[PDB]
Amino acid sequence: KRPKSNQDWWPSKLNLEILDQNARDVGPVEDDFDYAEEFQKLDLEAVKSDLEELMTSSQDWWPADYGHYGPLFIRMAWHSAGTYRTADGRGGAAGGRQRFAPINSWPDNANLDKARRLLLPIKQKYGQKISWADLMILAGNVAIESMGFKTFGYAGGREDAFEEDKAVNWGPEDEFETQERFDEPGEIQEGLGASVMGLIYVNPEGPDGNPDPEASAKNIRQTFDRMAMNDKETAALIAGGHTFGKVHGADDPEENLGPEPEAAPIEQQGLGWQITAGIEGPWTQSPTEWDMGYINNLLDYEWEPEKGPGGAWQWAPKSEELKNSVPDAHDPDEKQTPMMLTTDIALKRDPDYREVMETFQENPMEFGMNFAKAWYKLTHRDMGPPERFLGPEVPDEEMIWQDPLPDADYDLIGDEEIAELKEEILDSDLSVSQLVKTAWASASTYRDSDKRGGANGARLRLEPQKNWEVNEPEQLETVLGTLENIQTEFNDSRSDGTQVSLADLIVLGGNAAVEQAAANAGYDVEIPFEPGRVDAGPEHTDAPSFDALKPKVDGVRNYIQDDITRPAEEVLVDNADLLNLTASELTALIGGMRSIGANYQDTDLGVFTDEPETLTNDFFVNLLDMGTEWEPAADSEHRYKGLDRDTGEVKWEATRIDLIFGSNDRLRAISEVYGSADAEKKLVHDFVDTWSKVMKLDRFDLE
Amino acid sequence: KRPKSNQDWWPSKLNLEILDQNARDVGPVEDDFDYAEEFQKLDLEAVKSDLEELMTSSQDWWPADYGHYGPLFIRMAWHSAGTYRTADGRGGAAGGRQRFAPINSWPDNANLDKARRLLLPIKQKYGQKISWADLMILAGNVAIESMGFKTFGYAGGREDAFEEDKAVNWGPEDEFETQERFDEPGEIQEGLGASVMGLIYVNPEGPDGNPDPEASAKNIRQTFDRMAMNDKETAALIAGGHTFGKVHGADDPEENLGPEPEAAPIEQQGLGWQNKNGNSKGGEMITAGIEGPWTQSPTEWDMGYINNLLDYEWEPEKGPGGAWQWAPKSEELKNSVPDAHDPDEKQTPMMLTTDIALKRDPDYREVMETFQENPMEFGMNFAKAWYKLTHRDMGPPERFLGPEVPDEEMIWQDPLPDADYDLIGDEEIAELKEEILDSDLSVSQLVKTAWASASTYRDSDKRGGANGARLRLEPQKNWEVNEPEQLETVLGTLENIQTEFNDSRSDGTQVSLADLIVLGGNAAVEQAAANAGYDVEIPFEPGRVDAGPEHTDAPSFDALKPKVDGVRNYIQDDITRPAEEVLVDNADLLNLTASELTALIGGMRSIGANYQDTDLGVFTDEPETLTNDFFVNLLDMGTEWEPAHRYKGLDRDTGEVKWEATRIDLIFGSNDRLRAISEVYGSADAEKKLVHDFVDTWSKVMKLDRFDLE
Ligand code: HEM
Ligand code: HEM
Ligand SMILES: O=C(NO)c1ccccc1O
Ligand SMILES: O=C(NO)c1ccccc1O
Repeated sequence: KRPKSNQDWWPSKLNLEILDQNARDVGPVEDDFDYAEEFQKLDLEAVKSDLEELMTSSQDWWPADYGHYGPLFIRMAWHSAGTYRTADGRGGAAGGRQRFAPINSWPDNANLDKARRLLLPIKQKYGQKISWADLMILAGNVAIESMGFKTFGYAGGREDAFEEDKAVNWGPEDEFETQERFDEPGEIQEGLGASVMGLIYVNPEGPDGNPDPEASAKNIRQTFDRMAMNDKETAALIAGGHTFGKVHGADDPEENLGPEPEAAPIEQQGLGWQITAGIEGPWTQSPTEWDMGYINNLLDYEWEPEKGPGGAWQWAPKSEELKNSVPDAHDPDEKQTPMMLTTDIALKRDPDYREVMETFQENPMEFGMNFAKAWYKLTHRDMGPPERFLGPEVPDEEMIWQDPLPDADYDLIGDEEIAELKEEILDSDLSVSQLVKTAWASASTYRDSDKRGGANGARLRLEPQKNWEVNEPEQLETVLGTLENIQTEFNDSRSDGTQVSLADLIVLGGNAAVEQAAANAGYDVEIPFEPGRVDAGPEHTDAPSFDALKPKVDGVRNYIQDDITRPAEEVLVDNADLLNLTASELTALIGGMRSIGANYQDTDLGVFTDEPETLTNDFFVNLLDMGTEWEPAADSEHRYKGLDRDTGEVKWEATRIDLIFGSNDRLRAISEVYGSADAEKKLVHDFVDTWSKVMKLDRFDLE
Repeated sequence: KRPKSNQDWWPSKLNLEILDQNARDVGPVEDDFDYAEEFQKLDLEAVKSDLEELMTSSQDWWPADYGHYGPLFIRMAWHSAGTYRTADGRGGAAGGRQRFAPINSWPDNANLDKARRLLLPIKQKYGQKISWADLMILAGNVAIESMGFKTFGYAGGREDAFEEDKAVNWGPEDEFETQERFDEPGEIQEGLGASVMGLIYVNPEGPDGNPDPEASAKNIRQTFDRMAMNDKETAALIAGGHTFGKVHGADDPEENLGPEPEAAPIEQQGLGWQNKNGNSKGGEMITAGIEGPWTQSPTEWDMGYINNLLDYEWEPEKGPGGAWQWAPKSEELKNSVPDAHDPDEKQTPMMLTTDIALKRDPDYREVMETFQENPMEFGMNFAKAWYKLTHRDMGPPERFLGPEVPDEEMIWQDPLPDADYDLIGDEEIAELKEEILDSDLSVSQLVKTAWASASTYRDSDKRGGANGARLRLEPQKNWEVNEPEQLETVLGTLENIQTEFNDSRSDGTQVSLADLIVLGGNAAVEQAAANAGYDVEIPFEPGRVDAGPEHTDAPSFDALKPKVDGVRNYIQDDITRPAEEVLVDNADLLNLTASELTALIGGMRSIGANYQDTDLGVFTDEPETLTNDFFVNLLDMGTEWEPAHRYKGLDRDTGEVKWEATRIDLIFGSNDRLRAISEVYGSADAEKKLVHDFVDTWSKVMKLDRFDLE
């Protein structure tokens, strides 16, 4: 018997369960587990040696193609990191969530359950010293290296998750291997980096199953772009990956494939699918060796469409010299002919991709360099700054996509200087509101999904953040200019090697403002402050890549972009999850911010108080007062007005962001707590703890 | 774009989320929040004073019928506690989950959103000193008391939840007011206290909407019984409750009813059912579909309902909407009742099929007759039933808080006698512990006995547990799963040890069989761990007493009889739900997280505490030793499993003979989340971790019913 909660009845229901995942770390590992220090005890070279042995250790329950598991593990690794989307930074190898449903049962992940199982003995051998996440990427690397290609490098540090990431919308499809997110090649549903559900990037047979290489290329380009890869990286990755292995399909899988892992019998112990997708054949003459075979086969010969016995589309070589030029995967006394997918032909038919592939063939070294770099990025893009990259194989070179941070070449401020700076900030002409908005704009770009954003680095002062509409550029410049004057003033007055960064000052200023707002309400609060943040420069900032962090809805500032799809409150919850907030923390934060008044354009939306810049629970008290009736504003699709029953007296204006806390059942229970006559101090303390939490999200230093 | 989980793709998936709920306590309230401690500060009478005032303080947005909210609050309280099922003890007002979906949106709870909103000002005034759950029940009490009827009392102590309970599978039907749980009135599905999902007990118009009083009575008796109420109680509650208020519905019972709370526009702020006849518009109020009061004085306590029911004849009728109701056949009642809003208008009393059932049914009739001839007996059984109804899931007397708690401890409360002696000290606990290990009892015996004792506890209605040692009493001493003959042997030895100890004290120190049972289990686990090379000191908290048959309602404890027990690998060969689904359900009653459950099962298998000493899931060569052998062997890819709820584990090579297990053991290597946990405990560096986790889980289960010291 399976219960039908309020998530299966009404679609327009907020999914607060995603925030509940932040209130607890499920799993048997101690809640204070420090994976980093455990990984440091790991003999990485010994793990690689075991993986090397495993590569050619064909098991009977699942014999290795060509006597080598390398290709299978590369696909495995690529699938693990392939779900990444720049829109929210979700997906990616980070937590090894591929091991859980629904991802572990997608059609495109067929038989990856076998690959992972082959690694079980190694995982058990090293235990907590190496995560599944790290181990899967490491297997990919060893496969590539064992087959003749030295990788760019490798870093451990990916902590294992013990449940699926519920906060991930994979698409509007109720079915797998089918799509309903695009009509024209190059216009898929915004955000998602895949053109088809259950699929990773695009349809292997071509757009909508049609063998149109040119149209496929447009989808490939758009989707890889949403996975943070450009033309050169994309071409290098596809060509590089398909230099190895083959496609599996001895007939039609739609009629020769078994129950996916999640639907398989208990006796199958987590394994399922016991022909993956009709298409059959290798790309090159030597599927287990790094060479120029893929590029040569594609460019040097003409290819044409062909429907296999399963009805699936693949491409065959017009030539006859390539006929039976490839040994069979399991039958020695047999041969096979190289094949190509519509997505491979796309790389030759598209003018831009063709130019890249021609240069690659012309300069084999350039192909290697691009594949190496792209493979390293693909598998480490969601690990955050260099500080999180661990182990002896971490490259000495830091890549710009890691959003690097410089070293603090000076002594850090102490308790005395911290109080001094705090005092001078509040004594300046900066208001509590300016300080809070600036600190929020600096810290709120952080996302726990791929660990990008955050106040460290003070990139708020650089492009593109300094000019984002939501940050109100003109007003932002005033606050940053003033804090920069304070920084100069402090640094020049130091008698020793002590200095303060602008990154720290912005956060210190926010803390001071919150402390001041609480003092105005009669509460004495001291927010813990941790110095050490540094200021990153433009040369170490990939401006365009930060566009992904630009918010469409910002609850704290009551900001809603003019053209959004889903309800404002849905985006708000999605955004709250990126900041690792629970439902109560999200509520305390919004409610308290409204009493302060930190709205974009300084509007009074949701500011249900007559004493601005005073941290109280007035937001809740007034929101819950039945003496007020709410109604949509005439000729306004964002604003709502609170009128006080039916007397008409217009008191208060608000958006859906504010009203959801009095409408959603669970949020209303939290609001009723904060809106009680004995909860003001409780709200103040919860608001401060949440503010402090957000300010320290990118401080992986202390862990 | 709603991110579907996995239930939409694989409906028969394990609902582990119910266990994740035990891993954390969502909500703003502090981690170490002690509601009991807060309620104790509350000025109860002051709250009752404000509620009494509220009863007649009509609010513009939802005026009180007859100028009194009393009836509405009684229904509200009735609905808060009416979802209780004895099968799992879930439901009931305990956590006030009525405020959350999907319950707050059941057609049955129409406009109860308005009732709760009316109490919001009072909730804000007293804050955490009184929970929504306690406040809703109190409002019901005050309503009854303010209308002329005195209650048996009231007790606080219901802590508020901040999310719905993902555990209660309210109904198999994927739609409201529809049922696939019964074809013939009286044979409703097993595990439900309602005849139709979305409903509390039965259909007001009769089974499947047919005005059949006889069949209706059969469903009423069955559903109420599943909610722990007998004929007398059932009739008292229905008659007592319908003595007040009226039904709402002068138009179509399915037309004016606006969107449910969960679907209402954001500006409505949680209030739904935009009915064209309930909020504000002087006149006819509507909720259900039938219209008209039961008595002529809807806001006064009297014999009106019973008198009006038995003294006159009633006939079925398709009112305004097709909804069945019963009207009098005499003109003596025509226009005899004042309108709910317009006193210048007259209204005629009506009856529901469920009301007539109390007349048409022979057993119920004898009750109603006795009631009419003995008002005192009617009001008395109503008071008792109302008290039990609203306090059924509160647990033992120790949890009943406040100045209005009846001095009388009810048998249904699973009473516990006080300790009339001094508690044993750290030195005696050591001597007794050693003496236990020096007897002829094995580790398996001591572990199985301690488990059978503490495993009856369920967090739902706070019933069961090791305290009281009811394992030695009926009916537990004879439950098949406890292996009576074998249990008796163990109880005999421990009792002798109890007799010798007590009769050797040079003061007033004594030990209970209950404490020795738990102490014996701790010693056995400690020994098993020692047999594995680990030194552990399981915390022990003396104080458990021995309850007698006088403190035990035997028939009621049968509800705690397990159909499946993972720890002992016991599976009743006649269950409908998969074994693993029941295992997770039971694990949730023990407040376990997925990891705690996994550690507990794995550890128990290494010790070998199976029912009938079978080798099911016992993947180890060193029985009575606490290791991670269960996981190491479970993850062995060299084994191929196949059906025998038994399965056979075969070695990949050749044919041969190997392991055997049940779905309970195999699910830990099949389900994705459980397998991930199993992989941790089955790793080379996790044996000690598993031992420590097992011990911590064992200790937790052993003290689940310890409220006596909170
Ligand atoms: C436009 C994007 C892509 C498409 C449509 C595509 C698709 C496909 C298909 C249909 C298969 C066969 C699955 C099977 O064995 O039955 C396969 C496999 C394979 N793929 Fe891709 N792929 C993409 C990109 C990539 C990239 C970026 C890499 C890694 C850098 C990679 C690496 C591999 C490897 C090594 C294999 C062969 C595995 C084996 O023999 O077992 N793929 N691909
Ligand atoms: C066989 C079980 C029962 C059935 C089918 C049923 C029936 C119904 C229906 C259809 C309504 C009208 C809802 C509306 O339009 O306002 C109502 C209300 C009412 N019920 Fe019951 N009921 C049962 C029992 C009980 C019990 C056990 C109690 C409490 C001791 C109770 C208490 C009340 C009160 C006080 C009202 C009137 C609410 C008012 O004026 O606002 N009920 N019931
Ligand atoms: O996209 C794939 N791999 O990258 C894929 C693999 C197997 C079957 C269908 C697919 O779409
Ligand atoms: O009990 C009820 N109201 O109090 C009730 C109301 C509607 C349908 C079924 C029911 O049991």
